[PDB]
Amino acid sequence: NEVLALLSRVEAKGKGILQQNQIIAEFEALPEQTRKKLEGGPFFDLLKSTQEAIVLPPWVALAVRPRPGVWEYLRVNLHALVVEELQPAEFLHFKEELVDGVKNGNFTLELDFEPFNASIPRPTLHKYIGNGVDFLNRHLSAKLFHDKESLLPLLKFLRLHSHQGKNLMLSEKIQNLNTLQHTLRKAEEYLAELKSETLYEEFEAKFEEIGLERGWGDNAERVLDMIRLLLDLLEAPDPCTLETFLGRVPMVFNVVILSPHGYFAQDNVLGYPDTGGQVVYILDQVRALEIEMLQRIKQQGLNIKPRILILTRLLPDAVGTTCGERLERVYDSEYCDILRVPFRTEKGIVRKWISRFEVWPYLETYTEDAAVELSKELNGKPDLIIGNYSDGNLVASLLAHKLGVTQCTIAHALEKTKYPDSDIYWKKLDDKYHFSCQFTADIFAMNHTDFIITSTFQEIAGSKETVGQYESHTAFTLPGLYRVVHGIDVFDPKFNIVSPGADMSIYFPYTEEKRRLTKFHSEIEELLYSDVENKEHLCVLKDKKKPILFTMARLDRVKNLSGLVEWYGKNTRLRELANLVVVGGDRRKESKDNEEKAEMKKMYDLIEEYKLNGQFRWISSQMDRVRNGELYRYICDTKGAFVQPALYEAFGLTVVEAMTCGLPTFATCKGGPAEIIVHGKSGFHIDPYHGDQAADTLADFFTKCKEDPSHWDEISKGGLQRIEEKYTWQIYSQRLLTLTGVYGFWKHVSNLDRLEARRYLEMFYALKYRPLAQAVPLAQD
Amino acid sequence: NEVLALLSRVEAKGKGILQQNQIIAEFEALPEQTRKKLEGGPFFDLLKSTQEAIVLPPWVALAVRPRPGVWEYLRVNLHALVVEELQPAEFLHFKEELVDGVKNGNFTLELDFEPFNASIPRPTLHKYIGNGVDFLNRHLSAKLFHDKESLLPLLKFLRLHSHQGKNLMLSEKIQNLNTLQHTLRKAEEYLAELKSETLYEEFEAKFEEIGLERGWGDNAERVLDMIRLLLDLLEAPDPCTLETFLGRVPMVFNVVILSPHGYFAQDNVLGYPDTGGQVVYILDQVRALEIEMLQRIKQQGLNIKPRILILTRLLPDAVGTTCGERLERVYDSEYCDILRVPFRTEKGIVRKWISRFEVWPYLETYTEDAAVELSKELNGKPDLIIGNYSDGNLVASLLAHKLGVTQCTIAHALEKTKYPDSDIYWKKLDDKYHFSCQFTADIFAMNHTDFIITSTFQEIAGSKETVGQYESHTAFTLPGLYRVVHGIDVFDPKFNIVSPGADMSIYFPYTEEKRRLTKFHSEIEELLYSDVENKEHLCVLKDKKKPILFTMARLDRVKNLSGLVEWYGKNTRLRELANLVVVGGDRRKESKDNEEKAEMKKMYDLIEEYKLNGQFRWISSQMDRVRNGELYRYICDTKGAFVQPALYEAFGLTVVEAMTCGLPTFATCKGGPAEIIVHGKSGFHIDPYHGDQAADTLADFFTKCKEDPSHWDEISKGGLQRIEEKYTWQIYSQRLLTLTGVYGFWKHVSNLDRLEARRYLEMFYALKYRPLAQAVPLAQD
Ligand SMILES: O=c1ccn([C@@H]2O[C@H](COP(=O)(O)OP(=O)(O)O)[C@@H](O)[C@H]2O)c(=O)[nH]1
Ligand SMILES: O=c1ccn([C@@H]2O[C@H](COP(=O)(O)OP(=O)(O)O)[C@@H](O)[C@H]2O)c(=O)[nH]1
Ligand SMILES: OC[C@H]1O[C@](O)(CO)[C@@H](O)[C@@H]1O
Ligand SMILES: OC[C@H]1O[C@](O)(CO)[C@@H](O)[C@@H]1O
Ligand SMILES: [K+]
Ligand SMILES: [K+]
Repeated sequence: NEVLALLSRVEAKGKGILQQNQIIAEFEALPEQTRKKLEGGPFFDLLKSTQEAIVLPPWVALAVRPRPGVWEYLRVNLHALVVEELQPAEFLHFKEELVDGVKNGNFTLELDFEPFNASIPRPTLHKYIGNGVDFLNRHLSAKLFHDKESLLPLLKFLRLHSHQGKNLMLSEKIQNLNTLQHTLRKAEEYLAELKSETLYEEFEAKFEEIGLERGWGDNAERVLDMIRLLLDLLEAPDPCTLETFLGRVPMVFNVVILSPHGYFAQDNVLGYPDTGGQVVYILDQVRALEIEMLQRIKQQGLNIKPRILILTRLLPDAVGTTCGERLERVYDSEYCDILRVPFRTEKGIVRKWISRFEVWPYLETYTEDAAVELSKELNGKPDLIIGNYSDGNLVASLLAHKLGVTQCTIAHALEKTKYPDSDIYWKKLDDKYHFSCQFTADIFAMNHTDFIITSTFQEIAGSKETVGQYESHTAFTLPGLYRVVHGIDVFDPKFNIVSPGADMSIYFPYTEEKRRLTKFHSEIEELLYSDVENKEHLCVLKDKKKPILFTMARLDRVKNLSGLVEWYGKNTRLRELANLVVVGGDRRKESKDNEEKAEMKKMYDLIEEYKLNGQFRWISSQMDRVRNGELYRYICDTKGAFVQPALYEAFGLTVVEAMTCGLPTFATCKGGPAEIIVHGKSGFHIDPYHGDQAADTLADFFTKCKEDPSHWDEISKGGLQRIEEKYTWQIYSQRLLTLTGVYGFWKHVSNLDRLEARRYLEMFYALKYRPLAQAVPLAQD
Repeated sequence: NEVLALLSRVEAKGKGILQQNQIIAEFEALPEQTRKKLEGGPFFDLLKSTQEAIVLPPWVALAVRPRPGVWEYLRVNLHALVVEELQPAEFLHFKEELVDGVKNGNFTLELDFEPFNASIPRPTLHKYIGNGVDFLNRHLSAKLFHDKESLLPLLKFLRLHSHQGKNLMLSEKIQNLNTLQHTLRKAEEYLAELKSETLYEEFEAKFEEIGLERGWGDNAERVLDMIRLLLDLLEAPDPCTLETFLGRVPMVFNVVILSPHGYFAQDNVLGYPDTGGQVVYILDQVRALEIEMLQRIKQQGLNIKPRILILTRLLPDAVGTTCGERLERVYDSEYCDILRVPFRTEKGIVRKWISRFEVWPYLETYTEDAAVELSKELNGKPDLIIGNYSDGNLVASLLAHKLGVTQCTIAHALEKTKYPDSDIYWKKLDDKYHFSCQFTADIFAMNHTDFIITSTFQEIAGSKETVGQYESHTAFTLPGLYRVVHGIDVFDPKFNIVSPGADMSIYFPYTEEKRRLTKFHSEIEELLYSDVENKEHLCVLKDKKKPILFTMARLDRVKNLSGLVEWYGKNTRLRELANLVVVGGDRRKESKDNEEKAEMKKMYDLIEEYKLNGQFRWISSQMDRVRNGELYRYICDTKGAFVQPALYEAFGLTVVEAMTCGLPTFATCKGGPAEIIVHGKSGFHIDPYHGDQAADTLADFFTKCKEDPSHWDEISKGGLQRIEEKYTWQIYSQRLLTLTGVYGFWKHVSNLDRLEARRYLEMFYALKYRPLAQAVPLAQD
């Protein structure tokens, strides 16, 4: 095909010196090409997998991705027959040259985390992505099988295990596998005799004699299965046994959760800058976590009272909010509190809200302050530390290091994918977004943590056609700063997919009448349909009978609300069928946020340009989740739909909330919602990059729904069952806890290999992050 | 006996907050202590081995050193019986409180190389320090024994191995151990029948066909020993065989040696600032090396022409010298050239000489520039790269990385031992000396290199009583910068002692009349005994018939010549017995160097203070080694002595020079000269810290020599033998080449494990050295 293949690069040439993405790629090349396309041979086809290609003079470089998590880079001659296979670094060189004009100084930093991971083998099966604990178990199960030097670690573990000055599992009486083996067998013979429901307290005395401390279970039956479980790990370890035992051992009692940025609170917040899905997730998480812990604790026959602290910034000048108080009990829980610590410098505490992009210079000092405070509140040290987002993961990493605690991170979003080419173009973005800091923190926490939780597969490995969020951090470069050769690997056994949900008593199907909160209908109707225009709501709905196209979200550039508004403004077919109600931004107060401010000015203009008055209602931030639920269900009444038009959406809780209430959802294909929604079944995908087709798809739906109302009900059911299956909080907590067990034990076995990695990070943090963070200007009060 | 320990303890407090070296440690407390000492026993015996004590009001910190390379740190209450065991970091914590007032920032950097060096096991025996290649051999020999995965590296090594386009050893025809085991078997059988003296050209045809390329030997006898060796490695590897095979394989053809600082030349230099032994060491070295390479290349049946390039700086404005010319042929060699590259910045070439303490900002660009130039001179890339000193090892590490070459380093001195407490006190020393740059380069190069060469065992592990030059780098801290927890380990298998010598054509026994160069006797006599005072010589020797107490060196603080002069001045008994002749500094010109200037003023005042005219002759730098040779022998004629009063001397070539000419020698006891000399047998040690005692020691020797002139001869003959035994250039080259063979191969077996350390080291150059090096103010023409 030397004729045909020439013809492609040919088209590529004129395109000039620039970034070739996939769409921006052959979508130009192939579809602008004649019947000569005829490419169903290898060249077009296998290289339909080109993720991006670097356009320069006689060479063009391109990154290819046959399968998720598998990359190969190539350099093909602009005019020539030659293709030479590039190394990751060589490829990244191109990107550097394209911006600065030259590559990075030869001796300028190159991060390679590859050699530091080598402890466990790396699974190559797509199946094991986001499944690592499964993999880790098979590795431990196999390494444990008849190996002395291997088993000791497990015995040392149970012997050292204690909480608040009480011994658990094995006592000091057991010095070796022989006594342990002998004692367990000795215990088993005894217990197999007793009535199943016999309380531990009965056989406690004897158990203390032979070296068994509390926590095996609350009764004979339970203690029995457990002793039988461990005896088995000593004898013939299998992965399922190993997990079950480790997950059962009472461990997690105290938990520390990190969420520094935003206005973190239970009221009067949601919709403010940086306040949103993260805050929601965390409050649901702790409540779900606390129920599971009280249980595991009670089943294991212990009386410890758990504690969960959520750490965040104390903001003294936020008014209307509880953000200025140090300690706050979380709704519907006994043991979960929000702990607030202030940011400070040499000159004293900093009062004013700071954007999440600007917090960096404060975090290290924050970390120390937090350690002191959370130490005051906890009886015992943290049994698990979970970081959230970047600041959260950064701080949680420093703390876990400092307190030697099992650490888990949860990204909630990765900015590198929200802001396209923000890595290569970072320099000009930097005075505003400080991405050099963020990406640094992101890499550091990502490799520092023990395990990683994600809400979907796509967060990790993306899909067959497109690349996942974490995966996009495998190899990248920030020209002038440093180059990341292997930053992360999609196959890492630390990745674990644990899907969240929507609080089921906030969000239920709109069709359950007795449950509908009808006291909210008066206000909901003023909200939507009233003729008043003010800071709460702008414009007016001229027609109250139409279905409502609805969206609710934080207002910023990536949420792309102004985009939706344009698509709708322009589409008369859609405008005639539905009213557009957009909730975003708080216009009650002058916005302090750059993007929100910008985004708001667009909304105003679009109102004027498309003469949107009468079909459009623009609603400020809706902060009560409880009424929020009813809002969703109310839209169902009108037979409307939810739309999520983000340019990228990391997960999309609102998409999960809508589906739970029975509201048919059209959500962006870029990011998490691609995995949540099964197209034509659980909802529909739209592409924010083709807005007019999104608008038309919506129109198609309402049109079909008009002629056949069963169509609406179909998707509503599809959505409801799709949540029932994938997204709920019941499985979450347990999975999370089991993980703490397996990854905690793993710490001790894998201990000494992570020493090298522990220094690389320590040094990366110190020599790279700190100086960058310090560079970021301080806020002035 | 807590009444006693508390005695010495409170004895120590009176000193206050500060450092105490063993000098002071047992000096002040203990025998300067009241006879209540009566110690012996425990707590004296072992803790007389205390190396340093950090004194903070409630506590004292103790670095304890039972055996070379073995360290224990202890905190003990200034008042109390309490003695706790500090881990190294904890002890480093102390020193930091002593200076900054607080310990280093919690998240401030700890350099730890230990976890990276875990690749090979650690020898614990005193006998392997500086013997590392011996240990590596037995390790490789075992790992190699019936290991397919182990043997393959060797086959690959031999297969890929080539030079200048020509294939060596194995050809591509041998892909596996069986084929090779088979080919070698045919080969031995064939050659076995042949006449030993048969040339390789005869069987060259036969060999090529079975896959055997050149380099096994010049004739059949040599080739047969060689093929047998390999057969034996594949069958039953032993260390001695391994060493012999690897040492013998032709490898080193192009050698590159880095020495950027100083005025490096063959004439009109020695004695200038920064120009000294390192220049002598190298010139002597390369000449020996070339001779050996020529030999080896021939024995293996090769026609390759070697090249040895000494990279150093090109100095356009040094007049009276050749420093301004790019390429210079080394005296009395066919293949060794000095290659000069200029320092430069954006503004163009930097003309002026820069002190070795200031070259840091220019080193990276130098590396880039050098790579190009040497690549223009060398035919084929460098086979071995040898760094010298700090700038030299720094640059040589960058090149080695860049071009993929076996690297060796030679320190020639380590500033941290020469400038005591410069690590802990660095910040105040930095504007002047920039030790925050140099200590960084040292740590880096020292861990980056493949193998390290030293001139003595003291350079590495010191003695029973005192710490070594490298060993002092194991644990230290630069408060406010970083903290090296494990920075080096004297048992590290990379250490190899290979002792240098004096050019035997330049320096020989003064008793060989035939050889004495008499045509210099006129100059020498004007130089010593002349009536004239000028830039060339100061004061006057009133009596030409006395013995001369001679010394020669660069003029700087540590060389401590102003002290020798003072000791001499105070001592009337010594002044009567001998004339003091000191060579140092060049007064022909205004002086650019700080210490040299400082040191000259001291010299002047001293001459006036002690009325040194008539006893003392202060001569300027003597830059022609050949006449220097005679001058030594002339001092022998007067029946005098050589004295080396350094506060610290890393090695001391002039000591070896003096001894070799048969001039009895008194050398400092702090440094290499401690090992070079056997007190009373090959010369005498003097303590630069007690000079009044040193002057008296000299007085004694000169007195004894009057009553019994044969005393002199005894030491002279003594020193001579000591040299013919321990220090000469014959074995040096042979050993260097063998180490290059083994470590070269060793790097392929160990390549994978070193990968982490590779990255950690890269990150350190990039985020620590680079920034520091840029902070150094540029030379401005
Ligand atoms: O004015 C608002 C804006 C957002 N939310 C809630 O904030 C979350 C938005 O999270 P999502 O994951 O959808 O987007 P994110 O904020 O995480 O980027 C959802 O629970 C919304 O219901 C809200 O209650 N009121
Ligand atoms: O005025 C001088 C001073 C020194 N040297 C030579 O320089 C070297 C000094 O080497 P050494 O190791 O003793 O001291 P270094 O300068 O290396 O620290 C010796 O060869 C000396 O003979 C010299 O030729 N003329
Ligand atoms: O990136 C999305 C943003 O919204 C949040 O979910 C906060 O509610 C955070 O993850 C981040 O500030
Ligand atoms: O500290 C020793 C100094 O003298 C030299 O030997 C002469 O080049 C170098 O090693 C260094 O400048
Ligand atoms: K226990
Ligand atoms: K070869």
